[PDB]
Amino acid sequence: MENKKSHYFYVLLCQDGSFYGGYTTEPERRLTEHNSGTGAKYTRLAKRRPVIMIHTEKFETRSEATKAEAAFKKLTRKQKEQYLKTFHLEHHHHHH
Repeated sequence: MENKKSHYFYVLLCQDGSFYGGYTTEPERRLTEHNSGTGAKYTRLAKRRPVIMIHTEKFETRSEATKAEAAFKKLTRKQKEQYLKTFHLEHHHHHH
C-alpha cells in the first residue's frame, strides 16, 4: 500500500530495542537503500540486526503528522507501544 503520497509512519524494533519511527513515502525503496547503502553485497534476508514492525500507520495531513512526531518525541518505547496499541486494539476510522 505504501509508496503513494501520505506520510507513512513505521516503527521498527530490533533485538537491541531500537524504535525507529520515521514518516515518509516509499519506505521500501528508502529502506533497501539504507541497507544496500552503507555497505553490503548480497543479503536480502538479512539475519544480523533483526527488524520487526509493531506499528503501522500513515498520516494524511501534516498537523496530525507533526503532532504524531511531537508526542512521539516525548513518549518512550512504552507510551509509544500503548499509544499505538490502544489504537491497534480497536478499529475505528473512515466511514461509520
